[PDB]
Amino acid sequence: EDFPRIDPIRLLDDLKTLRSFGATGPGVVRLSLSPVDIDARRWLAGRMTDAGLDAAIDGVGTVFGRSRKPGPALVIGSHSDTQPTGGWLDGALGVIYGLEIARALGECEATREFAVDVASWIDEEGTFSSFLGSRSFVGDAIDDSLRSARNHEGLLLGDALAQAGLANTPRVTLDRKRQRAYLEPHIEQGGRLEASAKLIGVVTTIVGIREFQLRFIGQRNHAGTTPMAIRRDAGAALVAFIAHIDDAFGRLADADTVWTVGRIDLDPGSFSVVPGKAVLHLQFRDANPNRLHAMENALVALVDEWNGQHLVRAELIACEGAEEPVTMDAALQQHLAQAADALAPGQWMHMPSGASHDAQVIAQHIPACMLFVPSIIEDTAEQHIVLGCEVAARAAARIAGALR
Amino acid sequence: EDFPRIDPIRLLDDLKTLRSFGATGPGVVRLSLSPVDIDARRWLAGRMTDAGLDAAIDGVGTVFGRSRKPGPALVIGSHSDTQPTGGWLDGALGVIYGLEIARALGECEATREFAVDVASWIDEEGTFSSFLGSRSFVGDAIDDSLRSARNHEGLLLGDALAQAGLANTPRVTLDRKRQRAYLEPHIEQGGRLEASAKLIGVVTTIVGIREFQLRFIGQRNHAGTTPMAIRRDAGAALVAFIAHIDDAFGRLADADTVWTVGRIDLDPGSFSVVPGKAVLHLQFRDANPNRLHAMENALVALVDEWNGQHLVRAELIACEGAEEPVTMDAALQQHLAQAADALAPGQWMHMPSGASHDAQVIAQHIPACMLFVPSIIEDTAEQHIVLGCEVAARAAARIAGALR
Ligand SMILES: [Zn+2]
Ligand SMILES: [Zn+2]
Repeated sequence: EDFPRIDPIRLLDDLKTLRSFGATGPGVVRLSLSPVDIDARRWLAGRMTDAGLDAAIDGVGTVFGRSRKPGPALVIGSHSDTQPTGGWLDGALGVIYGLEIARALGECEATREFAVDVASWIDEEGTFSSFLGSRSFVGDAIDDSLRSARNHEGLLLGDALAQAGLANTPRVTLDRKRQRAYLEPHIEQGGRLEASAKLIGVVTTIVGIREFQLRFIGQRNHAGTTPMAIRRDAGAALVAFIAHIDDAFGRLADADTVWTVGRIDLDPGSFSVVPGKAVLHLQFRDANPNRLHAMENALVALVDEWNGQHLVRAELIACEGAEEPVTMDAALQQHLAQAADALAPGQWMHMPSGASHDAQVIAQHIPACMLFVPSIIEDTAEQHIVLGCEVAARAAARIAGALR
Repeated sequence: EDFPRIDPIRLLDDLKTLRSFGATGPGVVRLSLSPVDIDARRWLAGRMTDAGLDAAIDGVGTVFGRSRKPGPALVIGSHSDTQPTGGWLDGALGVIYGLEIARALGECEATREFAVDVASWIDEEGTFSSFLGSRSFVGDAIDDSLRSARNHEGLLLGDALAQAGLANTPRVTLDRKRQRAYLEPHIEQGGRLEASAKLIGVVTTIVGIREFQLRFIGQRNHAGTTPMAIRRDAGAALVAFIAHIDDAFGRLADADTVWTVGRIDLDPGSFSVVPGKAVLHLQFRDANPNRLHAMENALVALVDEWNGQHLVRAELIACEGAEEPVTMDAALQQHLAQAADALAPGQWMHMPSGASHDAQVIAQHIPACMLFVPSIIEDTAEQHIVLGCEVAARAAARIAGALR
């Protein structure tokens, strides 16, 4: 069995060239449809063309390089837009991996026939509308976004596209008869891969998410003259309630469950005033839908129990944008695991993705999978960038070969 | 024994006339040395003159009406400036009580000889410099304040006094050979008097105060990708620490001890970021100096214990302006208690003052005492305003009569 061979110098050169579009100190500033982002997309489309793909920036700003080869296709990609404080490998890694994998599989006689498409989905980070590109590709609803989405400066997405020259450009869309699998390589800086000192992660599931505000309504009072016994301190209620959350969630959790109080506000927030109101922001995530729902039910029950006992009233508010867990395709995961075991024996693991990605959108329509490399100024050692691409290329060869 | 008789109509008329200077909806806006405050001070000085006192607005804006009678003097007063959100009786009550008591003792043949002075100390509320008037009166340091104190608009106190016409006016100062006692009537809205459904409080001690910031230094992390086990969540440390405070302070407290977390801030305060830093503001008050110091020592010890165990570091910062408890004169308290028992039998109690007052400054130089009436839009029933003045006038007669 002959396997393809990536060119590690070519891979790193392209990653560093993409970094130069928007490089700002230790990171990259490249917001969707900004002039520097469009510049990077034109460069990327040229590189896809150089590789022999049919490439263009589409009507929403996605860069898509379609194979010219017949038969079933594997799509490899990620995003190349950033947040205001982006790093040089978030998103860029999987886009350039996809390009190099397309090149390497085309250069190996045994894999030369395999169709590989490469994608940079526009606006994964949501400068205008989160996952605009992957939503557009799979045919999810985008009409509201195209009509009324704005960025931080209030610039309409529709106006941004016209300014980028994309106003009358067709959008690339999924062809379910042709495109049969999706692979998204991505960094992980969060820590699980790093904390395990492993080099390769095979993603099992992209976690679901819940967000809530929890409000506490008590009574303002003078902090000096009001005896402790008659107080209705909303901030004291809030702090006590967090311990109830930790207890109930700890009973339901496994080692991967996460939950976070990201914000606490006391009103009025003065030394000499017992707070009459208080609010916390709560997020939690888990890969297991039963557990995620049981955590929500436990939180609802905690609020009802609290309100049956205490003078400070508790009020739970669901935030828009809850997400369910999204599993990665089991057979694709196993191709990734076989490649990881072949090329990184003893240095790979299965793990959930604690963050959201375009793959969570695409996976609901075609088989999808993700491959993680660790990140430690976001960064990854060059030899680990190379190893990640070697594993991804080997798996891609096997995945694409299996489609026939 | 003949006792003086206040005129309750005259008392209420003066309280309502003073309210008209700055009346704003349900309250009063009358900041020290503002045009409306100066207007009220000119009116007040005229009323003192009408009563037969030697009255003037002094070099710092205090209104002082000095008795023309020989021998030892009782000073009765409070403040007539407000905070931006003031009520019509905070401060005003004791100023107008003092005026009416001076009038009533002068109208009774048995008390006609007794010297009674009446005061409105400037800027108890600290629009420029807290307790400026009572500090100036007792000869505490005010030179720094006169030179560099500013209000919210940055207007210098020295400039404000010149604009009020007070630039070359002598300051009234304490004469310890002549002025032998101070009585400050005041409302209490905080609740102890109200919660007990009593009508008269005899103040034992003005509580001491401590304020601290407590900072927690952990590590920022992505709230989705960072496993719970490796977190250094500064907000979780903060919340856990509050429970330690409550436990340690509860062991030291009696029913009157107070402590309050008035503010909590998590950094950065986002749903998806484990907070890397967190800060709370803590205040506590007590009438017992040993307990107040033991609470401070317990807090220091809690920080040291925390730092010997946890990954998130704790850092305690003392705030300027700590205050010690200040006892009210025991013999004056007993005159107040005798009058309260005579005129409000079964409806009075001893109690600390949980708030600061000019009396805490004056008490360090001459015998001082305070008398509280309840407050429920800050307000007090007219019959309870009248009863408070009847009790204060009877006590004043006995206090002044005892000085000879
Ligand atoms: Zn990404
Ligand atoms: Zn006051």
